[PDB]
Amino acid sequence: HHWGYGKHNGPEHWHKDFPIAKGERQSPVDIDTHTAKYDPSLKPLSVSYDQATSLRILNNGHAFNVEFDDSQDKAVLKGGPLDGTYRLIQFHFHWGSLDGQGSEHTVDKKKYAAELHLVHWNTKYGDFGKAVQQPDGLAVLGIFLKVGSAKPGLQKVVDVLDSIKTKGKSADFTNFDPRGLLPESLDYWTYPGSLTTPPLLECVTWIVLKEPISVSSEQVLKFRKLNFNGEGEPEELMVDNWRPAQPLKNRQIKASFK
Ligand SMILES: NS(=O)(=O)c1ccc(NC(=O)N2CC(=O)N3CCc4ccccc4[C@@H]3C2)cc1
Ligand SMILES: [Zn+2]
Repeated sequence: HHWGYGKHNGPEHWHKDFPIAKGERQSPVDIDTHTAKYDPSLKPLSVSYDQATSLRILNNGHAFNVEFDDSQDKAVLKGGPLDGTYRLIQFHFHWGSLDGQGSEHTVDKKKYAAELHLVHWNTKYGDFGKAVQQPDGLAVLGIFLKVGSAKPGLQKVVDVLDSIKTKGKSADFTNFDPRGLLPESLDYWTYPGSLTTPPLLECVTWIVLKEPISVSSEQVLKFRKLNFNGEGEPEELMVDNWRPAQPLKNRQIKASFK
């Protein structure tokens, strides 16, 4: 009886196995744009993905992950609110059953159709597993998706999804350039939070871009053909794999922009 996104094992149940679910710095949150304050001290944000080396794409039963070779300093996030260098390890998405829902963060209570999470770990902790035990261990770059024009740089991901339909399937996925998933502007909001899935560790500096990317209805419809189940098990479509907004508690959301 494992955690998931069903009626019986969804986000409102997670606190029984993961009591930190009711903690002081849980994610995602609603971003109240009028209450976020411009912080002129944030340093410029630096996304350096030219040398990123993708390895594989995996259906883990909760989302699909594009994983990167993080054995050297190639693809790094620095600057913004961050002290030091954070290395890209994987990206994944959260999405809805309908275009009106799917994002984890919300903006003035608006839900986007999906949200991209580019996950990075702080190199001062040596490995990912050590980093997630630290309050500044991870930096996750979050990018909203809206439905409209296709995102050409997403299509290579869309086209491999038929080969990883069910939980536990993986496929080779080399030479994918995650710069093709970024919007034009790097304006962002930032706050201290958590993983949005169990174990819900409070180790993340969240950096949420203000500008959504546009993807086509056909691209997101292909996300919604994935399965939560394993092969040979009753089919359950992988949709609504998002945690709703959590209490902000004693936190301030900072804006990089006026
Ligand atoms: N929704 S979110 O952005 O808040 C979020 C939620 C969970 C994770 N975890 C992650 O990307 N994992 C978990 C992990 O232990 N390893 C173990 C080490 C290892 C090694 C290679 C590739 C991936 C991994 C994964 C990475 C991160 C972010
Ligand atoms: Zn995520």
